[PDB]
Amino acid sequence: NFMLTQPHSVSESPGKTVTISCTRSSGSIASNYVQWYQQRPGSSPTTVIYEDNQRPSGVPDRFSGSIDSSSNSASLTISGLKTEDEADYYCQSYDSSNHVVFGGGTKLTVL
Repeated sequence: NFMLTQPHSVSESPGKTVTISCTRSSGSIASNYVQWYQQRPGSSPTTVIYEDNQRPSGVPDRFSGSIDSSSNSASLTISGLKTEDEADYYCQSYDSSNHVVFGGGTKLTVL
């Protein structure tokens, strides 16, 4: 069984840039696909990026999916932060051998 270590909780001022990092206890990221999810009370989970590339037209591209050839962890940049980005973050990963996992539970608060 693998794990997903990511920032516990953090808050940023509206208008700043936020970057989320998701690491697998396996050290495999630039090797496997990563996904970003958002969830908050009064709503339902909405995949904002898939294949750590896929950018839906619906959700603002304000999210950035990227990886390092290091293979240490996966790193996104989110530009244009606002009360809109306010919410919790969750990320899922999967290799070639299926086995889908979910984690990266972080509480983002926009001051």
